[PDB]
Amino acid sequence: SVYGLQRLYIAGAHADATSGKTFDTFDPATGELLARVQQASADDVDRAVASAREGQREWAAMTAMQRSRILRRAVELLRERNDALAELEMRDTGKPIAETRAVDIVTGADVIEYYAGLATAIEGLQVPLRPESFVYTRREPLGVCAGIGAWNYPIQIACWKSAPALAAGNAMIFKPSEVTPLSALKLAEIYTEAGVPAGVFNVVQGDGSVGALLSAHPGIAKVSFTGGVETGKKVMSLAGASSLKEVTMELGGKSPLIVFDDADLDRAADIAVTANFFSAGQVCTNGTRVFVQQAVKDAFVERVLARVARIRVGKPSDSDTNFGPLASAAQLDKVLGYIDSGKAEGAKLLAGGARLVNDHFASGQYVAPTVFGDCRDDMRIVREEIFGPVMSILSFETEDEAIARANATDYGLAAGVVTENLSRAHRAIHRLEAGICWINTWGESPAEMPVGGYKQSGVGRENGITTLEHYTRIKSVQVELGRYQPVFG
Amino acid sequence: SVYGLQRLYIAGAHADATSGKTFDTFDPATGELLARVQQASADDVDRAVASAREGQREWAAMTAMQRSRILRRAVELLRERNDALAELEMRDTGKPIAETRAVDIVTGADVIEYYAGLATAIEGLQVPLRPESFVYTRREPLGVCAGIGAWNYPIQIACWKSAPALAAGNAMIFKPSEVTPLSALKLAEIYTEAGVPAGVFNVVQGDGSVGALLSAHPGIAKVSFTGGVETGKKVMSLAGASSLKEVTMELGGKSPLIVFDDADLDRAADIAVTANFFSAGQVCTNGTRVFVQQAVKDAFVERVLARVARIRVGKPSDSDTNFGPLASAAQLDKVLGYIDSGKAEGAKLLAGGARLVNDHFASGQYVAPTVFGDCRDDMRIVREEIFGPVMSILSFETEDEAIARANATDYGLAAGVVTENLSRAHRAIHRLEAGICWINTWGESPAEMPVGGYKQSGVGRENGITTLEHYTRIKSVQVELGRYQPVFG
Amino acid sequence: SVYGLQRLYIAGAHADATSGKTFDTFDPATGELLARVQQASADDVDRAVASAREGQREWAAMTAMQRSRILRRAVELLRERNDALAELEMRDTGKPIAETRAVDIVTGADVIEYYAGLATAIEGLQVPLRPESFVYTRREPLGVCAGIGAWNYPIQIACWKSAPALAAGNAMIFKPSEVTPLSALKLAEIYTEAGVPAGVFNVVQGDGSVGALLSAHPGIAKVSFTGGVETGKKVMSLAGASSLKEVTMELGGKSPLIVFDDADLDRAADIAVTANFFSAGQVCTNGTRVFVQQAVKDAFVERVLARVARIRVGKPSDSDTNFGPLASAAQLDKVLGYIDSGKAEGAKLLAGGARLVNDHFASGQYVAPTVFGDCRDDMRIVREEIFGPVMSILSFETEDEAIARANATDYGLAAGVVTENLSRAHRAIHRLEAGICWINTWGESPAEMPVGGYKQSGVGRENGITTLEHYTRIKSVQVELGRYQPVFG
Amino acid sequence: SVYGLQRLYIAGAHADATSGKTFDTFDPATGELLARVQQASADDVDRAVASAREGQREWAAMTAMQRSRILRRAVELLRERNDALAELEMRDTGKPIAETRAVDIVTGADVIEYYAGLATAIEGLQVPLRPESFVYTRREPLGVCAGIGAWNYPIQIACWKSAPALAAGNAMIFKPSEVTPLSALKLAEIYTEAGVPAGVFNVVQGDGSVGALLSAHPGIAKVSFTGGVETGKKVMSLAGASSLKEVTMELGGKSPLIVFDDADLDRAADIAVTANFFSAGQVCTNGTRVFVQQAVKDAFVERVLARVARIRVGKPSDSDTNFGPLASAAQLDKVLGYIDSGKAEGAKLLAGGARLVNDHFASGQYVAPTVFGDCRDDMRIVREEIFGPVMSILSFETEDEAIARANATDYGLAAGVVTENLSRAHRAIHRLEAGICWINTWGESPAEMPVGGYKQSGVGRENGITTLEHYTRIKSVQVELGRYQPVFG
Ligand code: NA
Ligand code: NA
Ligand code: NA
Ligand code: NA
Repeated sequence: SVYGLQRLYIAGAHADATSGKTFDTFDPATGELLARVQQASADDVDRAVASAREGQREWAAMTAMQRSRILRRAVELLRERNDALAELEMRDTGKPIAETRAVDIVTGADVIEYYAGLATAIEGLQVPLRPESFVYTRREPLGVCAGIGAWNYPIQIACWKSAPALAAGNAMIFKPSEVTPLSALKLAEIYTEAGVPAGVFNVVQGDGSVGALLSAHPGIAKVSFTGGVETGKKVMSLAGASSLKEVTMELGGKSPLIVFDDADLDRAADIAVTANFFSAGQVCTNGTRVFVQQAVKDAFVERVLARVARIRVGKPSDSDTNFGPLASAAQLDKVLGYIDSGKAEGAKLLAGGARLVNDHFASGQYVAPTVFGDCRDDMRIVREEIFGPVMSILSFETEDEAIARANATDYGLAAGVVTENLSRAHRAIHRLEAGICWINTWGESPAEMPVGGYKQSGVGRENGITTLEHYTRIKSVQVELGRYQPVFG
Repeated sequence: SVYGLQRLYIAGAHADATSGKTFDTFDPATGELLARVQQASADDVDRAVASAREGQREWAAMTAMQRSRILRRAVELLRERNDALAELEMRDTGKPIAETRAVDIVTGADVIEYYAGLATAIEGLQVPLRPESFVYTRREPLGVCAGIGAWNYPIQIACWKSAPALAAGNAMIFKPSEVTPLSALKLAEIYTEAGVPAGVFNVVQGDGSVGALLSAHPGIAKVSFTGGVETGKKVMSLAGASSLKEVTMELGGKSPLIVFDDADLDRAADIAVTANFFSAGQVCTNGTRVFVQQAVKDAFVERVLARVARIRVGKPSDSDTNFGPLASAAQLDKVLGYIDSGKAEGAKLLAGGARLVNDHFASGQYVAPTVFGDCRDDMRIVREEIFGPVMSILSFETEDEAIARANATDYGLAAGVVTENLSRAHRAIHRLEAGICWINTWGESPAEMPVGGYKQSGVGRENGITTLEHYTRIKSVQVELGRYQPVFG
Repeated sequence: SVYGLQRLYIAGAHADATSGKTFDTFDPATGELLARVQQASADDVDRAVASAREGQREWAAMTAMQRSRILRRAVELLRERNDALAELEMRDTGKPIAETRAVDIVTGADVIEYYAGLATAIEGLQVPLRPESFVYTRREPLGVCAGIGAWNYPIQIACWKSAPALAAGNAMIFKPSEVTPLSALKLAEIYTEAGVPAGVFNVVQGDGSVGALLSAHPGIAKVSFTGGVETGKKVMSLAGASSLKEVTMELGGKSPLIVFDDADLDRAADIAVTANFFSAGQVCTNGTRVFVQQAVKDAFVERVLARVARIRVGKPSDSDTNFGPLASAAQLDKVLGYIDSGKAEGAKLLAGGARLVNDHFASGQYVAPTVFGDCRDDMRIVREEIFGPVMSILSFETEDEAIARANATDYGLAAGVVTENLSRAHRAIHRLEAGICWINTWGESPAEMPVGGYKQSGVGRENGITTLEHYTRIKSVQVELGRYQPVFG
Repeated sequence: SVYGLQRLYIAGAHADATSGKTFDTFDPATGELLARVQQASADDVDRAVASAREGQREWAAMTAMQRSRILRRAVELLRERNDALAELEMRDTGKPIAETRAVDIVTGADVIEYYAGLATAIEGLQVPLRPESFVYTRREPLGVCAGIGAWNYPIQIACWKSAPALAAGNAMIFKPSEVTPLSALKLAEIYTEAGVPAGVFNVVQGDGSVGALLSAHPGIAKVSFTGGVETGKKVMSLAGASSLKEVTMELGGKSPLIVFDDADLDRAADIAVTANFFSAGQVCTNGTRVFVQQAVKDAFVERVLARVARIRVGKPSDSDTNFGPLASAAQLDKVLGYIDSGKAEGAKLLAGGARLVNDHFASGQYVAPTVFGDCRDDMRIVREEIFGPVMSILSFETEDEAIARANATDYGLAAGVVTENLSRAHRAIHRLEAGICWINTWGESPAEMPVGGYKQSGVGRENGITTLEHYTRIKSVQVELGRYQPVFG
């Protein structure tokens, strides 16, 4: 294989699993075997929890500034190793090197950097009740937290979940997607090199059954999961039924992008293209229902198709590429099935729509950037998250209509509008039922900005100050300075 | 029956159920039939949700100060009707009238009053990213929330769950315990009289199957449950598996009270007695493992037994009573079984230990205030929440020992210490794994103080500013004022 | 006189001064003597401070909710007495009854109501340093605060200064403007009737020399002053030189209103008219430099002049009036001098410009709503706050030009823009150097919104949560639980 | 001289003054001339302001994380250069090298480090008013701030004032004490080397007349001063009278240390010694009134005198020294005058009391660690800040007495108690009128802990999150999305 035998990371070192099982990860651009990975057993998860409990104690006994400095050093190492990590991530995911070099590690490190600086600002409250009694709260570490990653942003998700957990004094056991197991181990090495105590970031490997081992474990105080809605429901159910864990869920969406008749149409078309085809369409927040007001529909669609024809589909290892293969053959089968469904249900195929099989593309999982026009709300491609490069374009007449149809979904992750008008921009966004809202842009996710889903697109949030607060638990302390007045007298 | 036929409260009025089923509520002091209550059907819950969705829209369209004033009026009505509500609550629960007159409605109204004044202070954030772009958040209502009450504090729990929900602009569908269905309807009437729109506080009735209808309903954004750990696990699992609802769980405990050798022993004994026998021992936060340092053990136990002998066991309708019956025969059977278990496992019976059956007591569910000495950590009465008036007293030698044994539990609701020493008071409390901690007192739960469980004693919190914040969901809005830089160029 | 002999309010009652001096207040619409008012002596201010210190102790010893309820009752009394107070305020100020009935008491009570509900939410922090030591803060009352009011909003300013002071547990000694001494006494009566302890709101009377007695007094912890810039500088200097008091200053302005070429011009003209002639032009935040982009200048000026001709100038006691006299003859002389200055320096007189002297107007201090066109940045009427009904209209070519000229002032109180464009609205406001900024509106001052000046227009803020916080002082408490390590060993 | 000709630091380089004036700084241990320093003229201050305005614009245009990284680099350079800076600071101040090596730069860098990490967490608010209108605030830089340092902690004060100013996007012009002008220039060099733009930290030099130039300058938005009460009053008066600047004042104190009869007396004596003789008694927060309860008075005084006799008085360049000379001959004359006053007014001289003149001590400004017993509240040494190594010990009988006498002062900087009792520790501290309160310790000033004075000991605060917030000014923005309803219709 390219990268050899891979295993677990427990107690500050790589470690053999005890399952007797392995799984393979491939390069989806070529079919090359990247690595054979040992799968964690139930005993291994138990050992990862004992290791995390030990490391968490040492980590939490440090001052907040000592934790800050160690996380700041981890940032330095991620910045130094950006290009090496970006190549590994490109191989494992199939995403273009132009993306992994500029986004995945950069923004992963950005969030660790943000929380490293905030580690000193976790404060409880104090409030008097009367001269003789007052309350103060402590914001204590939860303890051992579990993170379960997705394959579309492997190391970035590892960074985003581990950063607030560690900055708040927790340990984290992280399980990457079995589709993309490699880069999370490099993050574990970097945390150790930066000075993170043994066990504070452990990595276990395997499929959803290993995820279930984490979600069910009685020694884990909180589980944070990123993935599909239906898997997230099983994770949350098990996390609650097993031991009443706290939970964060970052799930899929069918996010609406509303292009109004007073939108900058060049800006709108750029936005729609970014919102549908970045990372080969494999982004939870993608604006995959593109609502366009009738009077600008033709002019907008023309601009969209012109930009789509300029997408550079190619080998993800080529820095000129800005669109590569999907992450797996299962992904490809699903996306092509949706394209078949769209065609059969009468949507108009305006661009793409087929697997690329010429020359080197045959050895990979390549689906062309695809655009459907004249879509209807009752179509499968409009109702369901595809998680691939398929834009559905829908005409509308009025603002109330667009808002009603945008909201008529059980998803609620993101939403966005394009309009030059002050009143319309804010009033439309205020009525959209989504946790992540963009005006005249799309896709940026600053470390300061809490992100998460309404409805079935998630529970809780990531990033922002609030997420650091939610990696602590509140202890309320009432101090009685006066005489205790007997109740039974 | 005493109080007649009772039913549902939907859309601003009492309303018939459509199940064809009823259930009875009794006075546990006398066995008198209090009421026959119609049980909500699945259709009724659907109707309660449609009604709540309609009312929530009108409620949220008001200004925060308009909501504040209406909730302040509800407070006035609760204060005026304190004694009538207290009698009803005494009849339904069996708790002494001296408690329901002074605590249940008073502190229920206290929390509504607190949140009414804070309804105007729910603020998002704003943060710039660069001159051309900034983020602001909205804290929007969740929508329709569900509350599921327990029978030990029926109207107080209805107040504590509905107050932050309504103050944040939500509607709530509330289901009281089938053991104590009556007082929640009076709160619904008061909210309507105060000006709360139809559907903003609906009441449905029935057993845990009606609770499951709420927990599973796709139109409900959040479920808040108070009850036993094992039921809470089923609620949270269903709330997550059905539609990824937000959840709050306030569950049971086995909370430790640590009496140190430098405790004020009079104060410690008063505290231990309050912490074990208020509300006939039916309080989730009760300090039911009483750890006492060896050098003061004998002097402390003597003081405890002297106070226990002065408890006034009697009819709860008599204002001289400060200890009445348990809430049900099922409660009595369970508690007596635990007393049997304690005796068989070798704990020493120091007080009580038997059902009272003389004179009027035979018609009720009365168990004497019970104290066990010389207890061991491996005993059932020490390991498991009894939810009845049974104190377990445990000797210890050292501070580290007491803290280790106090923490060696899967419960984590409350904890407390009694000591005159500054350093010891805070350092011991900081090491105890509980969300609710008391120093030289017990049991007070100010509206300012967030309360909830560590470990399997809960998820999330009630009361405090934080709980108002957690009845909103965060919408992040990024405003791009500059040119959108194309990603696909 | 109309309202008779008036005096001081100290220790919960009206009280004679000991200066041997009085001053008269008149109705500026008629010249009628309203009242003869006893002026406080230095001994009286000393007595007001001793009285406030005593009342503050009782007030602060109450719970926050007890203070909340008493302030909520004060709100009820202000709402009930709205019309009686509005007539008194109209007589004393000359402002139209249509304003005092709808604005002055309503919004004064609004801010007391807001802070009454927030009185329970004043919280310190807690932060650990290490296992053996932690910090908590207390937010303690400042003690005795001084408020010095202006004559344009007498009772509203009394409400806005006293509300956060009292809600935070302080006492306040308030001195109204000698021009408008009457309504502050009614507020003192209402606070007493609502349950505020004696001395918690005292009223002293007189000119700026009595204000200086307050600013210099060593027993006063904070002074809050609203008035002109040059007086504010003397107040702040004396407040600091005497005893290092905390200070709030709400001073005058020359606030710019920028009407862009893509403004709704009807909206812009309505805004400009409100921003210049409400309260007969006597508002610190008025938009008295009206910048209009050249391409819409003529159309905008036409709309402005049409609205100005529809202003109903009349007796302020007539509810049909929406523009009455200025507050004093000194005001009139000053404003007419500015009109003379504008004419002499070459500004074009487009409306008004003269004293009204026909019929009843001769007995009052009436100056017509005045508009100058073709103004220049170097004109006196453009550079200096007039505090009267004089709009200066200035043409501009570019957005950078308007922003540069709007900012080229030592004032910095308010600013505003009118534009339909999303990007322009926010980017222009972000560059304007003012504390109070309005987009597509003007003049609303919600209780939630902190208001105050940049540059020489003020220090500190009023309203918003932040102002409640700034009526407390921070006490930091470090608790050492471990052994103190000797420094000298 | 030892360190040569020194001058100003403006626009990223050392720069000649234009006053034609210099002043000398000496080593107070030897009388050696350390440097001849050019004094800034009025033109130089004007130039420093123009330079700061230019640098502030570039600094504020960076992202918060870009500012964070540059300040983090400044921290690295301060840590690397700790020993070189410590020697310079020892030479200039006379404080022991054991102090400057371990405290001055360490804790100065600590606060820069703290604020560097928090630079990303400065957030405004957002609050809706109604569906059609909402408010958001911006926390904008003040602009150009002035810092005026004291000679007892020259570089630490430069760090503590410049850190929150720069982290919030301001520039600062700093003037060190003319007694200790050297180390502030090294900080300016370090900021430049770390990447701080030219003009963002400028240094001007001279006596109080140069301080007055800063306090009066119309281009400076805020002045922060640390020094004596009487100078602080003049600074605040001029800062307000000139242009209504915001102000922070950290002034002197006469802080009480209360040793109760249940204090750990070893701990109390260590604390009292630290609280009186660190930095040769030249600390604003020193506990210079030591109240001791009568029953432990003799035992406590014995312990104090035993520790005082073990103080190592010596050359500050010797690392074995922990007590050196005072900072100047003016300091020495003043302190000796107070010792004379204490003796004449009848206080009992228990230790020290004289200038050391043997051997090398004759060439320095050495006063022995001095202790007075049997002091009275009416003595000059008890009433007035000495700012030298003179402890006044006062007996008391009751807790109320100690608290009353501790509070009977116009100072209010710090206070502290020593007691093993939980109730007494908190209840006594809650009643003491001081901003900085210590329980069973003294002198630690964590970056998290806001510090400042009550009464005439200061205005505003330093350190803590609150101080970062107070280096911004609030801009409130109301966005009207609906139709503007005409007021004049
Ligand atoms: Na792979
Ligand atoms: Na019942
Ligand atoms: Na008047
Ligand atoms: Na010197």
